[PDB]
Amino acid sequence: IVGEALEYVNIGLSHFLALPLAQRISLIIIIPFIYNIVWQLLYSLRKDRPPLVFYWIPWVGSAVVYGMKPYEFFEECQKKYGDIFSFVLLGRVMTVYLGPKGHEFVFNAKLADVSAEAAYAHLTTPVFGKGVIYDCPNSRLMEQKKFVKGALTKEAFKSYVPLIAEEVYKYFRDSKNFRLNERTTGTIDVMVTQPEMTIFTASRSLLGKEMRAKLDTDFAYLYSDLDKGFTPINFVFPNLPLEHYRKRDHAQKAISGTYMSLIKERRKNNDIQDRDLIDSLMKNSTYKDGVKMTDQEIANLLIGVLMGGQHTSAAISAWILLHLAERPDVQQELYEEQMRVLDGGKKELTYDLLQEMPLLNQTIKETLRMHHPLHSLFRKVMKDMHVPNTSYVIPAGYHVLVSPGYTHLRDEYFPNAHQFNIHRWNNDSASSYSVGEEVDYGFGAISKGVSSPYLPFGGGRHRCIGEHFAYCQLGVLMSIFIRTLKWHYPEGKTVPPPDFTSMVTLPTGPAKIIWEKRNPEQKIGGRH
Ligand code: HEM
Repeated sequence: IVGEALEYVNIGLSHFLALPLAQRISLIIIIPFIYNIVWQLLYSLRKDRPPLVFYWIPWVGSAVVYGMKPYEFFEECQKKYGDIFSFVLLGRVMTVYLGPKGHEFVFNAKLADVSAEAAYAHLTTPVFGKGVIYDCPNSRLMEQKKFVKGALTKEAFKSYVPLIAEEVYKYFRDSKNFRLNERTTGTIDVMVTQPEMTIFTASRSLLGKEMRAKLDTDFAYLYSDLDKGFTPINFVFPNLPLEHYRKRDHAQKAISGTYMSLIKERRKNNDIQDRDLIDSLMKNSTYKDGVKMTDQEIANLLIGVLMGGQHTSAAISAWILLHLAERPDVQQELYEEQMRVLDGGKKELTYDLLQEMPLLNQTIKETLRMHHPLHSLFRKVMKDMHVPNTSYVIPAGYHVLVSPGYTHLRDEYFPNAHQFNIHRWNNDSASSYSVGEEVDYGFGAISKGVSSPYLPFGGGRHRCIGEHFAYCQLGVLMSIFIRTLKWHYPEGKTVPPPDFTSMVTLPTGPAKIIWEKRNPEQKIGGRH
């Protein structure tokens, strides 16, 4: 008789359902908890899986320690498990592959194996709009990047430089944070000034004068509203009926409506030049199967592009100011380079002269090493992946995480990695360089290997295309800061630690510096 056991199964299930409610809820908690611990122990027996970081709370996983201190998390995990390990994160299993072989595994993964859009779309599509970036197939994305790269040529940068410079000078002249014609010293929060300087400079050069003019009005607040939908909370809860979710949606419609108004206006008057990225996309937005981008998709793409440059660049110029505030030796060395390359300030800044300022560009390069703004990049695994030279298979449904910014801070590859030293890039001041062979995924030839330990712009098919614009924007900005101001910390303040909980690895605020005019009597012209 084992039927008698089957009877007591049914009886036991019957008594379960009749349990007092305090015992039921108590069982609703402890049973997943116990089963979770039981499941991790069994999982650790598989030799075709990377080790899984142990965790107590089901579903939540290591979310708290990963979210607050991801590089300390990766360091402890690397010590216990080596370079490949998994961890549970708010319902998803993330497989991390640290170091240059990790860069190869994730950035050069076959298009069939992994998907960036399946990882990112739920966050970006409500902010940018439909049909662009991650709300479309990869081949569309490749061509959208090709279209945008067409306003990111050397000739475009040659004309952007005086525009960016003018925006910087107007901001020194007009912003409450400076007012250089009335004040010779002052205190600023770089997390206030740098997001504003970034949007002004990128709008004026990428979007044009009209969109720049609209930033002088209350329209400028729509970018802040749009910004607030770009939070890690939208990573797990992409649609909650709360108020900031609808200010995001409203801002996306109002901003893209403004871009579309300008677009349809320029087509109506045949006023399509080579001024800005709007002109460029109006003349160059037809895919290779004949389909043209709609005016809505062009506007959504312009949002994406500005947004992709907004927080990365603002973060980096904040960190450059913060590192230089305790390094008056570096400020003095950069000042001397400015005086030699620009003939005591007599020469006007041009894109070509920016290329003759190695120490300035090394400063950007070194800030991008220490403060990579995206600590983790993600893909969702679409087919089972064997990791080379191991027995591991990463099953479809997992995510892979790569973190070049973690490698940037490893002493093995950058001696004394937590020291800020622009001279470690002596003789190698280029934003990056294909160290050999190349490959074209649709938006131009880029490095084929991605094993460099230094990868601030990623690699492979999802590689950044804003790198030269970022260097051009940061280079003009810092050139002018250095020629105009010295700055330092208030007594007892130093370089703040990064805040890893936001989209980018921002300084913990308020990160304040004190500035003073190098030439207290110098006046910025124009009208205000
Ligand atoms: C300091 C400045 C910047 C840094 C450090 C940076 C970093 C990155 C990284 C690491 C990626 C790859 C993401 C991944 O592989 O998952 C990326 C992609 C991208 N970024 Fe940048 N970026 C910067 C500035 C910009 C600017 C100024 C723009 C636009 C003008 C831009 C637009 C893009 C675009 C279009 C992509 C392609 C995304 C894809 O193909 O999936 N970025 N960026």
